[PDB]
Amino acid sequence: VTFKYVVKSIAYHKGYYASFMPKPLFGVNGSGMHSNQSLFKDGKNVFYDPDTPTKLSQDAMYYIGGLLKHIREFTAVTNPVVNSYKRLVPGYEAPVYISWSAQNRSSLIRIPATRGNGTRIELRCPDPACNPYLAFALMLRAGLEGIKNKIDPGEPTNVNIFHLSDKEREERGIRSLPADLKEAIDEMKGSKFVKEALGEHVFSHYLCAKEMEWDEYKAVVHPWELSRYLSML
Amino acid sequence: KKCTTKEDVLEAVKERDVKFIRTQFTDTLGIIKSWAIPAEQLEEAFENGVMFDGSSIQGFTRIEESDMKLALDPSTFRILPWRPATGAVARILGDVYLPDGNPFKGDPRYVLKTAIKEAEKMGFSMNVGPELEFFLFKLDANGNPTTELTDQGGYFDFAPLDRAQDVRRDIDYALEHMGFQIEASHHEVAPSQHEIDFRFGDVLCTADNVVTFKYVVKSIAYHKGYYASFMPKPLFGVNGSGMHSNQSLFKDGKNVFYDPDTPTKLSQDAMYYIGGLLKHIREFTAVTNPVVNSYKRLVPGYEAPVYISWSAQNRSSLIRIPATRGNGTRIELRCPDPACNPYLAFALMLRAGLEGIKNKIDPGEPTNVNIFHLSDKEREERGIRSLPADLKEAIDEMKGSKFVKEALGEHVFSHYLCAKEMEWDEYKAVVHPWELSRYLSML
Amino acid sequence: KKCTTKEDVLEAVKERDVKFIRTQFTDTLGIIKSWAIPAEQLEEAFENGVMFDGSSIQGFTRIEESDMKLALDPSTFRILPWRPATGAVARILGDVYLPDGNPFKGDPRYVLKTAIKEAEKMGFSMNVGPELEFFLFKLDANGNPTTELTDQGGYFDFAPLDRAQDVRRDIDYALEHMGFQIEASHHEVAPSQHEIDFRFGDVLCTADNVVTFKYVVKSIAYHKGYYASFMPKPLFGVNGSGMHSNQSLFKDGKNVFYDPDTPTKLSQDAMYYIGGLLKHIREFTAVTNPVVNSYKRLVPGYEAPVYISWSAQNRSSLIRIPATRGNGTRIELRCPDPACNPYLAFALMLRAGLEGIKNKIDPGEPTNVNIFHLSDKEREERGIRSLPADLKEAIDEMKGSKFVKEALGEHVFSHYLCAKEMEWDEYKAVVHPWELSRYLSML
Ligand SMILES: [Mg+2]
Ligand SMILES: [Mg+2]
Repeated sequence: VTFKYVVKSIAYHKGYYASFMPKPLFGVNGSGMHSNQSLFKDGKNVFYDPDTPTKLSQDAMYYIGGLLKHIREFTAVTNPVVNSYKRLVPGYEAPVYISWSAQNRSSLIRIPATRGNGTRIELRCPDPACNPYLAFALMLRAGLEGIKNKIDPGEPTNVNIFHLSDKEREERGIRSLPADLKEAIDEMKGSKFVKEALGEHVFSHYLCAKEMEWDEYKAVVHPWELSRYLSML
Repeated sequence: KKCTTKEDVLEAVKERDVKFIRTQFTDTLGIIKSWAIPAEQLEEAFENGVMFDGSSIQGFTRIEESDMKLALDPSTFRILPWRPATGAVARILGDVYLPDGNPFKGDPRYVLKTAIKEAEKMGFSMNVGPELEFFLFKLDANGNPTTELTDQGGYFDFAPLDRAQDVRRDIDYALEHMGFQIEASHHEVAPSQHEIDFRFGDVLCTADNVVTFKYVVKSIAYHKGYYASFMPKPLFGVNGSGMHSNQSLFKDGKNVFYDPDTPTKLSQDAMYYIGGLLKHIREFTAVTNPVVNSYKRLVPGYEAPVYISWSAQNRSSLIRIPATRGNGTRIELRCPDPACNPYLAFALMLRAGLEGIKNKIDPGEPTNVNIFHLSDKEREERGIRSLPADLKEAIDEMKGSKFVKEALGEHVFSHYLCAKEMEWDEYKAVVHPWELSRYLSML
Repeated sequence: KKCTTKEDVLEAVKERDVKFIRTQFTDTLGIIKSWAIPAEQLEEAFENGVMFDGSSIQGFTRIEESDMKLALDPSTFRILPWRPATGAVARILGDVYLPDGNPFKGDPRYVLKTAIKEAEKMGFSMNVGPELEFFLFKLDANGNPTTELTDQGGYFDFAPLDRAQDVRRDIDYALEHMGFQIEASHHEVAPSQHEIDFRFGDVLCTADNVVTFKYVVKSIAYHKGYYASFMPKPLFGVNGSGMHSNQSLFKDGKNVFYDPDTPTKLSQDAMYYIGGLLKHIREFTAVTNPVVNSYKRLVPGYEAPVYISWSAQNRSSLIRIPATRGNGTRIELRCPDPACNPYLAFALMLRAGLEGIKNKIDPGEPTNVNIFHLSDKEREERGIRSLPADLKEAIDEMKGSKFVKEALGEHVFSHYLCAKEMEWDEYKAVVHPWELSRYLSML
């Protein structure tokens, strides 16, 4: 939170402007906020396991399993503005499919090759417009639920998902993130886990604010429509 | 002084109050890549190295992120020649290692190191002194680069004399302040074109200096209001910018090329070395001339060579032997341009020359006449080959070259071709304004 | 009506009050050449012919004046479709003769006539109906041609509907007034692109009509405030303009391609005719695509074919056989563009086709799949060749083809190559603005 307004203030006094929009320009990569995370018990990392072929503990598998199960529900928190879903489109570094991998980078959850005390898990969905307090809290709560319930994360996806076909994705059972803000709200609105974690007061207030914001956006006539339709029709 | 140990590097940072350390490395295509490190992190970085996204090395054709570790080299530490009010700034180089500990074979620096090691097997070491040429244009009101000239001077002219003169002097002083030990600097044939010459040194050290030289000059021009460009041919009708490479092989501390007993004062090895270069120069021309614009410079009518020949007095030859003898004996190759990757270019030059020495390749009779003034029948009669006309032709030659793939390694070979192939395909489908001015009214 | 004799031509001139007569002929490179003659001189011209500078036929590579005599052909008389206040205007064609009386072999029209005689020796005659495509741009304030679109319509769209609609209708009416017998006219895929289909008629008459068609349309557009362009690719990212050619061979008044007893309703001769075209198409590609801009259109991803194949249902194939059968059986070649010379293009197409029939060349299996979707290994496995990538490559192919030299004659062959060679050399040394946008800042 401090970093955001410190950078913005410096740019003004030097004559420039720093922006945190998830996608300010079309045709170029967007701005994201990946979140490396690790869990420590008794002063030691719990993800690292020297006795496993992947050097990852059983808890780390469950932690990833919990994240994958619930990531669809609280996607609105990690991507809170309408512009956030212009970044989540196929063809860039942004992930739009729910998968985890070790060597692939297009996966939603990436495990860096670093091991030992530096073992970490990277989630690539959030963008800087998100609220760090809410995003991290849900990210922690989702992982713990997976550990508590021993959710199996399934097989990793080492292939390029974007190159696969829809039948292949259907055969492999690969889900996708919500396409737009309205779809995300519908998912997050029936999720009892999100409501329990965020509390009743924050849950209701967050939904109403986003709901009003989407309704205003859905009724605007963008200049792109005029260029394509004014002369044709 | 010269810093050799990490303790010396740390002492210098504390002494001169360096706040930021910038790594330095180049991708496959020759672009300079770097990132910043706070001064406090330096001590830990020396002990364990830095983890970074190494997919940037593979160019702009990267698909998947891959992690590998960079280990800093204290012997390459140096301080950039500008003093911000905050504090001093310094740069450093290093080696790239995969997580399993094996060195990454896709690093252009590693390619040159293997070539040096190959020469060491035969007991040779090479010294390179390159001649870099660049332009100095004006900036628009928005600070974007333009092609506005700064003076209409000529060859070796005492130009410029306006405030741009101070800008040129600042570049020379800054390079000297870094310890490059420049030999000479002068105006070039084209307007607003300048040339800077380097002293001989170890090829690895020279290659690093060339990379550092490029962004040092560019940074100075911006802060003075000008722009320095390294395009092989930014303007039509004037000479282009090239990077000639004077080179020599040293064995047992003495020059191999020099031979007092021969009439030309050149050793038998030098003849073989030239023969090896002539045989293979056509194959790796794409490396020395990587961009499309490089072949707008390789056209007849200027100092740029377009025919494969060597001479002692003629200048139009691709390979020229300067009249200097003794320890100064050298061989100058005039094909490369500043847009080339110095690591890849020098490595291929060394490997190609060594192969000629091993195989006793005869360079043939030198051409002491003007090849351009000759006719096609004469060139066919004399068997004078020509360099590839366009980037696509160069790629086709390079692609089937077994020797090039062996020298550069499989990973670099495949990645380099794909990046160039995509670049050419984009260019070939454009409708340039020259066509409109010629065909719109006619047809 | 139809004018046959010089007496009929003179009677028509007096009756309709034609004040000026314009000769019409084309040079080697396809430019339209003409000069004016007063109506009174017409009677003398028919008696003895007109002396004129014959060095204009050799293109812009002319060096020395040379005199040849043009003998007017009364059967080609026609009246231009505009009515100046002073009086009517008419055009006429004729043959070129050397002073000693021998016909001039450098005339593109004479090249086609020789090809017809060669076909007539086998008893065949050809009918050709081409499909010409062109753009319609706006003029600037100074009347110079530009490239602003007049509408954003699509394929077969009912566009334009503004005042440009009347201009489009005027072109159709003027051509009909000439007696062109237009088949159909419609909008094309690219914005402001239109296509006109000619009536399926005799090859010699068609070639003259195509030449007449070009300047008739251009003149109309100017007087209405617009500009008509025939560039093979005036805009990037949209379809180019091509001139597909449908041809058929007739013997004894019957089509020879149609065979009711075959599964494909195609005769054995038609298979050989296609086989001859496929074998030699690479050699004379420069004739069908004579300008540099032509090869910007020949890129994958559009309607233009870039692979040598023939098919019955596919469209990307170079040679397409329409589903029509019987007397209307025809073969469509999709490589040519409107910038080509109709006389040279048709003559080579005839000579190549006959050579296949004479030698019984097998056309091979048709390609019914999308070639662009296949891989390079598949194309290599299937043995699918590709058209020349750029004008320089086409010249190299066409410069060694002995068949092209034999068909076009020594004089036309040498002159055509030199003119194209000089044009390419000028283009290859230009620094296009696209290079500056990509390389000025990066390097
Ligand atoms: Mg020089
Ligand atoms: Mg069409």
